[PDB]
Amino acid sequence: VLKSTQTVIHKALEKLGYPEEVYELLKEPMRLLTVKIPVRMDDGSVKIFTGYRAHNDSVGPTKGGIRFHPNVTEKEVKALSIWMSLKCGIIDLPYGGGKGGIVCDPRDMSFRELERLSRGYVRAISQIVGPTKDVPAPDVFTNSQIMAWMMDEYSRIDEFNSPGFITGKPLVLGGSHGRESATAKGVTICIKEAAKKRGIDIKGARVVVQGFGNAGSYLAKFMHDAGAKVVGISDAYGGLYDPEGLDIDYLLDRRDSFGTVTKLFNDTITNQELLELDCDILVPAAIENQITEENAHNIRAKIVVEAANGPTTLEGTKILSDRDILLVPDVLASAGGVTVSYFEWVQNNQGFYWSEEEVEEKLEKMMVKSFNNIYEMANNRRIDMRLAAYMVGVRKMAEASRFRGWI
Amino acid sequence: VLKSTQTVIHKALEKLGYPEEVYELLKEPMRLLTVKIPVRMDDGSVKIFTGYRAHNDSVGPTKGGIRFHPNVTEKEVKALSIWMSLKCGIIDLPYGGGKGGIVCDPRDMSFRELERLSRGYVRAISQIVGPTKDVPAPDVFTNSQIMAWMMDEYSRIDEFNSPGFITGKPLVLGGSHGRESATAKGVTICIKEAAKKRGIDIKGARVVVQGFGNAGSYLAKFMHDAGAKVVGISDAYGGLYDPEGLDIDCDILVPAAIENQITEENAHNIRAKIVVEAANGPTTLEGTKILSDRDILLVPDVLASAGGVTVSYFEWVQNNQGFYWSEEEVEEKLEKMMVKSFNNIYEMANNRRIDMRLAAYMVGVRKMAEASRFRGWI
Amino acid sequence: VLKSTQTVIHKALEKLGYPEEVYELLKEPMRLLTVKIPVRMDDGSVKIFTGYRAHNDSVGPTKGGIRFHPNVTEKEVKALSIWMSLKCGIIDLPYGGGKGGIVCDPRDMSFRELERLSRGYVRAISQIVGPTKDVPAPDVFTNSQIMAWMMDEYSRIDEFNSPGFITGKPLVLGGSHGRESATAKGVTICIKEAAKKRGIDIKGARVVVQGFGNAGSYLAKFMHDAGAKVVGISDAYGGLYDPEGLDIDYLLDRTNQELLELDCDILVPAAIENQITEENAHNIRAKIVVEAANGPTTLEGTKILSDRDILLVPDVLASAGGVTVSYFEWVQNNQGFYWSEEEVEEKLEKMMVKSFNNIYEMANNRRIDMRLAAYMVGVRKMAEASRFRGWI
Amino acid sequence: VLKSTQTVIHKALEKLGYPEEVYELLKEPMRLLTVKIPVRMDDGSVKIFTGYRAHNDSVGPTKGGIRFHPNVTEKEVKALSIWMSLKCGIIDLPYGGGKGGIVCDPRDMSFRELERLSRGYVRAISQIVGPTKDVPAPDVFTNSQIMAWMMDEYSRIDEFNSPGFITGKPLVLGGSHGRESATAKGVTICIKEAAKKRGIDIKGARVVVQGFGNAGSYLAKFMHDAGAKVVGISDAYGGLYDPEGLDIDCDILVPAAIENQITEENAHNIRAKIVVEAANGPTTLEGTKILSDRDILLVPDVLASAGGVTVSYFEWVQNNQGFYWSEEEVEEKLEKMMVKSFNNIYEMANNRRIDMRLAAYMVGVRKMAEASRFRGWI
Amino acid sequence: VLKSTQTVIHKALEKLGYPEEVYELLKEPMRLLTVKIPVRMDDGSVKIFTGYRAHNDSVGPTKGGIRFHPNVTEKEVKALSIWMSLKCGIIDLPYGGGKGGIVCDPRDMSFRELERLSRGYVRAISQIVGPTKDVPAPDVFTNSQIMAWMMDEYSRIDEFNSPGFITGKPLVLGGSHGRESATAKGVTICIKEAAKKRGIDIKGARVVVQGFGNAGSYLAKFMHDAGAKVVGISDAYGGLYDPEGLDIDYLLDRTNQELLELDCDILVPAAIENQITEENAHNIRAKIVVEAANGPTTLEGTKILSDRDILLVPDVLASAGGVTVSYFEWVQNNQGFYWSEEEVEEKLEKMMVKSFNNIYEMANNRRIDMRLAAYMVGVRKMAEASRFRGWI
Repeated sequence: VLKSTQTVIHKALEKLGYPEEVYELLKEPMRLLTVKIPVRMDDGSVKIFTGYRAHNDSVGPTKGGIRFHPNVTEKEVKALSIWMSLKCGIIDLPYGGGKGGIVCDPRDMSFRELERLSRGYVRAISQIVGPTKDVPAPDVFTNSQIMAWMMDEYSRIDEFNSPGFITGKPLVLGGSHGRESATAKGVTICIKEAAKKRGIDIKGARVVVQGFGNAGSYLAKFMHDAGAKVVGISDAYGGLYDPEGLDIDYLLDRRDSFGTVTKLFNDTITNQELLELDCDILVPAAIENQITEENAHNIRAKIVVEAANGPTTLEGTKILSDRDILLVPDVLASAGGVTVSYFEWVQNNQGFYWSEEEVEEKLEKMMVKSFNNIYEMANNRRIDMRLAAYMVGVRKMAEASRFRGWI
Repeated sequence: VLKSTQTVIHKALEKLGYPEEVYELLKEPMRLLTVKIPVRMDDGSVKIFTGYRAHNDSVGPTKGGIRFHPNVTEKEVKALSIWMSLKCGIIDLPYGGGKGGIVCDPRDMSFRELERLSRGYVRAISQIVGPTKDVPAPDVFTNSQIMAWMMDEYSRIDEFNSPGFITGKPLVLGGSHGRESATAKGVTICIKEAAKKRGIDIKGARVVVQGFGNAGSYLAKFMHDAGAKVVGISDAYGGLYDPEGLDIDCDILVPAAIENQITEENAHNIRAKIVVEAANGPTTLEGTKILSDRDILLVPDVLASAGGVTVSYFEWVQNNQGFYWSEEEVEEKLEKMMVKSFNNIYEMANNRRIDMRLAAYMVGVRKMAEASRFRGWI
Repeated sequence: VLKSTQTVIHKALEKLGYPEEVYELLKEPMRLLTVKIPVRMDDGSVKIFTGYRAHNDSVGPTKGGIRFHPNVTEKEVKALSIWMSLKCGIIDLPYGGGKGGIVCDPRDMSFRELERLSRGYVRAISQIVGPTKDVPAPDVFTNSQIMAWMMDEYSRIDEFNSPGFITGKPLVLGGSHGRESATAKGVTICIKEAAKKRGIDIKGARVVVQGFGNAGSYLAKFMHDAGAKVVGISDAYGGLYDPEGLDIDYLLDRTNQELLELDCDILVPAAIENQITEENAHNIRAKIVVEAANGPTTLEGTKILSDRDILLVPDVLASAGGVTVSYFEWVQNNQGFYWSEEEVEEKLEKMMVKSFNNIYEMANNRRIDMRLAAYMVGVRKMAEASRFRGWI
Repeated sequence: VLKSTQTVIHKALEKLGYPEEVYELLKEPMRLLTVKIPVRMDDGSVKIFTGYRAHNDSVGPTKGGIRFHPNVTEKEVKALSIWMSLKCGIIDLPYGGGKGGIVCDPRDMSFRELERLSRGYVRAISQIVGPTKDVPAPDVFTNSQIMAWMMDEYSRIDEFNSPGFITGKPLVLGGSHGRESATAKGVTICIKEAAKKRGIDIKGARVVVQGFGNAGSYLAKFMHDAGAKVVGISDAYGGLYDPEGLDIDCDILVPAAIENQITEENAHNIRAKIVVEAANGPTTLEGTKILSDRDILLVPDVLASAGGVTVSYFEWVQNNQGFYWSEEEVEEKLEKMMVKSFNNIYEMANNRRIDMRLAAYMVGVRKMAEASRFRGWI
Repeated sequence: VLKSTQTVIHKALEKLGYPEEVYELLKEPMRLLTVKIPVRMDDGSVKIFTGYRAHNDSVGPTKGGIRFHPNVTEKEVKALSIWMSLKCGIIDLPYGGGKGGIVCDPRDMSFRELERLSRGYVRAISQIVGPTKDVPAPDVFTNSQIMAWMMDEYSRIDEFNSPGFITGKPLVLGGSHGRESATAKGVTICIKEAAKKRGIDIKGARVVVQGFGNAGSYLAKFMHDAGAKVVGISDAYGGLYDPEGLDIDYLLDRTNQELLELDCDILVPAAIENQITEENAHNIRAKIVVEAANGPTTLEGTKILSDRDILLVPDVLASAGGVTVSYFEWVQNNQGFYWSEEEVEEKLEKMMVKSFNNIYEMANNRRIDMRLAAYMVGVRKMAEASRFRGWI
């Protein structure tokens, strides 16, 4: 995963004619903080939660969300941090890549516990974090409520309101319009572009979405409202299929806080079958490594847009290319989160807030602009979207690190 | 008195459906600093002035003016700080309410004495105020010069220019265009917007402005220039009426004078379709009800007058950017925010079958209630 | 020399009607830091460089560039810091004047030596500079790379990215679009705006650009593209004249007495000093003279042109394009949001227009030339601020 | 490996009667920072070095050295940070354990390269270290010069002299007298104090020092000067014995050499009444037991060698005062603390019927356990 | 002038065997801030005072006083800042040299005007000074009241009591006991310690104090109380001699050629410059000469005394008592704990003794006079520190 991100960054770097030294510098976050966080549990016990914060690169304050998952690991956190630098390079924000992770399961914890842990996180890392250093955001199993708690904790430490510290905030705390679903909106725009690029009509296109989380659900809905047929949908437990397009309104009706909805049905299919669902546009919005060497040949979509971090492997990606499938890379497709996060941060910087229309417009303009830069450079170079996107998303970081004398 | 403010806060929270605990939180400033400031007087003596700075609620940096007046009281600045939250909530500012006061009589103090006091005041409270913490402004007997001194003092303490510490500054110190007309203009925006709701074209609208003083006269020019038949004005010695329209060089009643003009005793008499308050408490509680029972749209002073606060906010934003807005740019943003504010309040009042006064109070109090809850304070 | 700057300051304050004490305040930088910077040289030796940083006046964060030159002097950086206030006042920036200088010869220093010096310079003055205090920029022999190093160093000291500490940065480090054309464009805006005042349509206006060098050539393309008959240009070996209008495009792609005495509407002296002198001032056929260089017209010439109805746009105002965009970069740094090339352009225009017009109108109301009125406007803001804040 | 340290921590907490949750808290550094440091190499290239800084526990500013070694590992610096807490608890320092490491080989790096790396290291971690936060020191291949560079760098970042950021500095930069002899002297104090407990006059005491290397030779001079019959010494090629006493110019055995000299295979053979470790793990676990079963007093290396840490602490104190101690003043304070420490540990071991090793561990771990509980962490 | 200080610095470094580059580093303050301070005068006017603050070298927080005098010059405060390093090196303080100066005449300024200036001075330089950066003190026409004002101002800027910013404070503001007698006592310690080196019992030692002014009279009481035969004193109108010993307590309650040529063990020139010259250096009967004033002995005289076995204790070492106690005040400020009069005394002694002995022993080992050796010891510490920190 990290190993893979590094091959493509290396290839990217080299393809641009960079000294090996630049790869060496970018291949891993320059600063990784891992922390132990004591948490008073409701049962009167005390549990030590392990946290991570990664700063890939500082040529710009680092930016990236914090996830709460049992399967989070230091390795994942580094790789996620590197993604983010690329996303910010790709969209062209004054950010470096960062990410956070706390080994825990919010499904097994209480509202109060999550707050204590949230506040515990900020207290462990406040020193290397803040409006001007490193701005976090939601990610897996975190929401605006967790951002609000953390923001509050940071503000009490700096002794004044520090909205810019962390993005994805509630509107009333200097949050931005459009952030809540920004990720999906970002994938949507990316789908529309890829569709228009392939001569595919969204009006009746069949779209399969793996994962029904915050990115997955809002996405499916945006595709539904775009008039698309969302035929395949899934959470961790399985998929739902309807060649005529699932009742999305209903599916996110039965949906719970954690994005599961599969259990309510008995006619469910497996997640690996879902990935082979006959369709135009496949949207991996779940866990990593879903398109490997052993199913890349079996996917029926001519367009695959990565809403999730690292959903397809190297060979998975090469194969997708060998057989003329259009793959919009994660470092592009999933970057609506940061982009709107970034707006939120500008608004925090200024103390003045944008309308939904202004966010929607700026968001669209930058993504479209980013898709085209990548799609075109992938053309001119006889290379895939991955390598192309990476080349776009590494440009600034490599140039800035050079200007500033690090390499 | 202070309880009057708390009654409003309670009523409003009540209607929103917030638990009693939220009221308990919001009923007093979460932070009050009262200070003693030694000032060297010109006569060689030394006088100790008592100052207060109140931060009602911190769901955003606090914001509010400082008055120099013999009769200012801790209880008063507390109360006023809360009202600032309301306004800030009403305009949807990224602020919380704050307020300052010094027990003194500027009218009996010299120029250099007032400066010493101003600097002393900042020296006393610097620890808890600033561009990111608490942004004062002018009030009763304070002005741009006082603001300047305070800004200079605060900047010395930070060791760098801190324009955004305090608003109402002179233009050269990072002040903002459009202060002079801020309040009046804010009223005009509420009047126009109220017109739209009642399907009343401004171009022929019969407008009545009580008080041809300072804000009144201004409002009259604004309607007459907007093509309204300003069919009536009044100062302190009666009024002028002319159905054809008075050449300032009914549909809308703008009470721009004193309190208790619209009472139970004459509320049923009001011919106007819209009443936009351009002054403090022109209409009693009954009158407000009566007008409500009748289909008369009553635009609350707390919303109508928020123009001043809004532009003070713009100054702070400009300070943050280090970039300063043209007179037109100030104007349009002032409009968008007033319109946005009028409409949120109008629509809540419409949906909830209550007057705009009460709905403004809810909107003024709701934001810091949501924020305080989000941040785990309640 | 430094007194020359002080004379201007005095004259301008004089006319505004400020008391002598205000001049006394503004005549010198309220703050001067001179430092000794040890640099490890490649030859193994150690050389101690002398650096200066001057803050003229603090009615806003100070702003101004740093030059690396063998001949830079404390007296010079002092003088220059004051000129920066003037410009800042002229453009109405929320700045005060500042200026830096290091006694060194970059031409004889290696890449890694220049970096060491740059970092040492920041290390030396970090205490009194920063995004909210004093914002340097490039000058004589300093560039975006030097700016980058300095920015990196300052950021290390704050322990966080501080783009707004120093302007003229590379784009990736939070620099701003529209630096390259800043000055030239600022001139063009003054030219157009001057046209409007004299009721001169640009679309047929006979334009004369002296110096077909770097800014001159640019100005020619701008008028020719704006539909002006660029009826004349000149480099160092004479000039071209053509009443019909010279196709500048034909020339990008490929006497001096006479060029200036050409029958034209707009004369843009974009060359050297003392072209417009008492000896030929009455000869100038142009209705408008917009300076695109330093001191092209002597003091007499300025008067003569004034006595005649010739509108003379002062270099100090015409060239403020560079400073203005450096300011935009700082603003963008404050926002953490970066402006499109077009957005930079329009703001550059609005400020130049606003500035031209304040200065033009003061000159008109007060029956004086634009030079003097610019000086008043350049000096008036910090005089008002300093008084408001109780310094005088 | 790291678990070895954790086993000790667990065992010690176990015996103190702390709940499992305390162990969970103390088993890992509450804070680990790992950094990548670009260094310009002399050959023109650029090498990225990996650095770590670990803060075990914050019940006081953390304290611990930095090693430059090809084989240093994150797991190692973590482990070592914990051992620093133990020592700090043992000496009763107002510290918590911290530790640094850079993966590099100083032996292959030039003078100017090592400086760049040192500055880069400080630049990388400056945010979480400092005189009040985390105080590094020299270790494996780091020295006073490296300390100096790091101190200079940190001072530049604070914009003022920060001697107390890092210890082991040269005297001119605020270093402390008595570093050279710190460890050795600490041993001598434990030896004398152990003597007192066993009613053994030093003046005639037969002393045996294994290893006549650097610390061994020193210890021999100290006993011989104290009037002990240093009846035996040894280097790597055997030993000297002389009942009359060897003129360095048994009662006490001071193993000052290598690990596993005192094993189950010979533990019953030891004639000495007191064994004071002046090196790392000279006695196996069994041997420690055997000596315990026999009435042989075994002074633990972790306590005996705490001289170095203690003087590094003195340097930090002097830095705080901005006042520097005479060589004698350092000596006496070093003694009082070692004596105080020896005695707390001896008495706990006596009261609780356990060896000094285990009791030292308890005392080393108990302080941060009490502090962490007092501060509501557990 | 400033070169005189630099000559000493060079000579001393020279002898230590430091390369020329070290001298280049130490020859000027690495940091000089000169400021313009607007003060509202009582007559309603506004006067702009010029102030300087110099940090010679940063191998420790800088330390040094501020003088208010019409004749203070940038060159002077620079020079003086360097001398402070020397003293600091001599006493082994964790300091570097610093110095302040304001061009003004306190004698013509009112009480409230002097306060405004003092606050303005702190306001001007606050960015680069403070308890951890640069610690001023009183000098020529400044006192504890001025110190108090400055301390109050600085504390306001930090928003907390910062006693350690500036020394020489009144006791209630965190000043230190033992200032009054600091210098005199430091001399006495050098005298006693010099005695020990020459095997001279104090109890019968014939002591001669030139100048029965303020420090002289004090020194006389100290020897007479220590059991020395103060066989001679002098003011400005000749001297008293009495082999049996003058009862200074009489004299205390209530010529110069001869007073100096008097048969004695210890000669303490506590008066003016150039008393010990080539013209009379061979005449001096004393075995030890301890300077209690500035430059009492010419360069030749210093040599002559050296050739003869006469021990000459340098003023720069003998007078370091004042600086030392100012340092104690700063330490106490750091601790927030204040020392008894006795505790100050003993620490003052230990440091003076330690200092005398390092300097004496270097002079003995290196076959040179104590003057030169003091200079080496005064300059050596910041040279070692600067090298350790990679500045040279």
